Amino acid sequence: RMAQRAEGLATVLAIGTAVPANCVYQATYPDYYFRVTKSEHLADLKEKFQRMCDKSMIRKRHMHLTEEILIKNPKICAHMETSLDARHAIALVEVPKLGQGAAEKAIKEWGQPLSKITHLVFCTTSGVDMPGADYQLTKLLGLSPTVKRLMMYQQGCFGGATVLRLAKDIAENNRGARVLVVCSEITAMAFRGPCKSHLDSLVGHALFGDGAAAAIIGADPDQLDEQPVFQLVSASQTILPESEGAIDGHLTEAGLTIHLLKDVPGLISENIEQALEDAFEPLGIHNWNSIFWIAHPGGPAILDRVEDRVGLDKKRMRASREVLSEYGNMSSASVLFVLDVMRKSSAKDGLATTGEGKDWGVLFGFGPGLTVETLVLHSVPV
Amino acid sequence: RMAQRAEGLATVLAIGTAVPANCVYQATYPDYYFRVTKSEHLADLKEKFQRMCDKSMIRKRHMHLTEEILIKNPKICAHMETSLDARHAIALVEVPKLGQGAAEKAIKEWGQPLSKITHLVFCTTSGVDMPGADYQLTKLLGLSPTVKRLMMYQQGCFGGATVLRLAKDIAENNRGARVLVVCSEITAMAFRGPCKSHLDSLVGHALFGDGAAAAIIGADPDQLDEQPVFQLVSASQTILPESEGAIDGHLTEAGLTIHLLKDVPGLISENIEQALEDAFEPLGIHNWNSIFWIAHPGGPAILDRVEDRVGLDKKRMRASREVLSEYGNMSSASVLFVLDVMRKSSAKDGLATTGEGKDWGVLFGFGPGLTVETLVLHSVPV
Ligand SMILES: CC(C)(COP(=O)(O)OP(=O)(O)OC[C@H]1O[C@@H](n2cnc3c(N)ncnc32)[C@H](O)[C@@H]1OP(=O)(O)O)[C@@H](O)C(=O)NCCC(=O)NCCS
Ligand SMILES: CC(C)(COP(=O)(O)OP(=O)(O)OC[C@H]1O[C@@H](n2cnc3c(N)ncnc32)[C@H](O)[C@@H]1OP(=O)(O)O)[C@@H](O)C(=O)NCCC(=O)NCCS
Repeated sequence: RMAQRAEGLATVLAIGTAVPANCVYQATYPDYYFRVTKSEHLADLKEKFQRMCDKSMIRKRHMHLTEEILIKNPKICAHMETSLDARHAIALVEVPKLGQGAAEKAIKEWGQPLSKITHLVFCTTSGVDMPGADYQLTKLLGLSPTVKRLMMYQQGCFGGATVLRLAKDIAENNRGARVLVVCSEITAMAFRGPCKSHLDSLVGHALFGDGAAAAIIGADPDQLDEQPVFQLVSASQTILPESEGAIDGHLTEAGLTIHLLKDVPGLISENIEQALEDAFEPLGIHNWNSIFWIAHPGGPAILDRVEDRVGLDKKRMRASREVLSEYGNMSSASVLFVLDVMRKSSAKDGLATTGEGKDWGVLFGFGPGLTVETLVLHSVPV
Repeated sequence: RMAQRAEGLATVLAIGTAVPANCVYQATYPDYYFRVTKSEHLADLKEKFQRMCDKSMIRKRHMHLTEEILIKNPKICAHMETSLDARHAIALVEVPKLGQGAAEKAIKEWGQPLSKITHLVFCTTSGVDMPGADYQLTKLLGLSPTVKRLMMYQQGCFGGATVLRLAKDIAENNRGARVLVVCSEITAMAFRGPCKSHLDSLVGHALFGDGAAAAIIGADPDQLDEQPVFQLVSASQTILPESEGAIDGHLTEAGLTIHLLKDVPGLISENIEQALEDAFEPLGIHNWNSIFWIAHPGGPAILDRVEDRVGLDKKRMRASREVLSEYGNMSSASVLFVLDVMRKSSAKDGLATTGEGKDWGVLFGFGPGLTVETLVLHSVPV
């Protein structure tokens, strides 16, 4: 036991990202969406969708699904037709392939041989299968057949926080472990035409985009060959009081359906200070403008309400809002994109640490429960 | 970091099991199965299914699905009709409820307050949903809202080994952590009528049953208040060479379909010696009759081929064969039932350890990949 284990904290050693090449601009999206679903006669519904997209603070999203694919799969354009098998035909191939794109970029930054990856954690909310995306990615990358795998399916938007919590315990308990974490999302599972009876589906179609992110996590980094980016200090999870049914998602004959209450930004903002105190009181930290912020960009209302309740300067949410602007809500992958934006912009602006010059940081994932996952991070010098 | 972590090995502190009350005897099952699926005109197929049931070495299985439920859900009785929503309506309720039955039993054996459970790992192969079964069980048991959860969906028959590997790293890396692990399986997702085009489906219908198992895992057991049952020494995982496509499962519009090659018992038995050497050579153990055996009872051919290739005395597989006889193949739950049978029959026969009087043991999970998971165990004195 005593020398089977690592000594130091789990550390992010590399981050990489990938998105589908196909880019949909938000400014023209209501026209596109109502045209390809043959729903232009639903004029009041289209005006509601236009207001949602104008308020989204999204400039563009990357989507694997193209009009050519929608023309070949018309049942996906209906609101609620039997379509799971046609959706799985796309997502069970594209989720591992997008993850491979991200993982290759992480592994290139890390610079170590594939044989040094001991563990793989793969997270998605886009389809399920056996063997899973973890097995498919093992095959695509040429990982060791002895790689220890964790397949995290149907996770939702806190999944990016969950894979870091998992990688922390693996990296710290196993000397020499190097964990590859990959989050990969393809919205072909959930895309459907609009309907007056499901206005919360319309909100999902204004926000959700595709993407994959990957990191290499290890404890006891090699002084010469590896370069720390962030340390993972602590990980917590809670179910919010009075939140039953706020965010539900069902995998059905008609694909993935989303059930989203208007109460979500309120429920999160009412409970976020208690999550901060629980994570930071043991470290003697109380000033929420003195830490860097990695907030899951679930939508602009969640970030606005948290900023207002906690009293943040507009700088604190900048990295989260840049990801929302350039990619939308990529479910489990989003927080790894925010970490990557933050460390790259910190170096580019000549700041002293990977966390915008701050030492301590917080990462928040939000999803069904309503669940809030809270990680404490430490930056490293630039 | 050095304050945050436990000292000793992750230990099983309690094990509990539960099955649906409804019991189907194997002797009469071909008549039942062909009658409730209205398939009596398929004479040749029924004779083939009779031979599979006679060779199964299964005396009975527990099944939530009853004839009354099958009468109300006729599309579940067809071979391949649209039926996922009807199957999910059963399994998304019954999986957490059967898990609750097992978890209550484990918690009673342990005797500590519910507030001492810090982590929950829930594994199933029977349906997916958001929030998941882990959330539903937290609600059913009244676990703390701060319980850190891992939801392991669409795992398959190595999932029982996987939750123990996860619990080992959590329990060892987190001082005071107590992990509730729960595996719960309901075959309503996969049950379907017979077809001459899918003989591997027929094999699934001869073998798979319903069941849930739970354990409490912790490191540094309290001298006065806790009593270890097994120690978790090491956990490995490998993909077998030349095994592509041996075991596939798809979640489709028609529910969960299984694709099973006749090659499976050969592939496992040809690679098991190497898995034993990898796990035990570092402990200086070479004699496979000197260790206790927890083998996933995937079917009688796997146990027979492993026993013959490795040269085991018939005593070694007794606990695995007893679980196969009394419950059939309960996917991810099966190995925890075997651990429970082994420790109970060891005490009843007055043996010196919970592992049939042996010090060291091996647990094997088998599933899609083809994946073999290998855990080294240590017994405790009786
Ligand atoms: C969608 C969003 C960008 C709109 O911005 P906003 O400042 O609230 O703008 P408004 O309040 O004017 O809302 C625009 C329209 O969206 C509708 N809307 C917003 N949230 C909705 C929901 N959950 N269900 C149904 N309609 C919703 C409003 O009713 C309004 O319809 P109307 O103009 O016909 O009355 C914003 O509400 C948001 O970020 N919410 C998402 C939070 C969330 O749940 N994200 C997590 C995803 S898991
Ligand atoms: C099915 C089983 C219980 C009985 O088979 P057995 O002891 O080999 O006896 P037999 O060879 O007479 O098998 C009976 C029939 O099963 C058929 N069968 C066995 N495995 C099969 C498979 N994977 N696909 C199709 N048919 C299969 C045989 O072809 C035979 O058909 P027949 O009687 O018309 O010739 C045994 O093969 C077994 O335990 N197999 C392991 C199944 C497995 O992979 N388990 C893990 C599932 S994850």
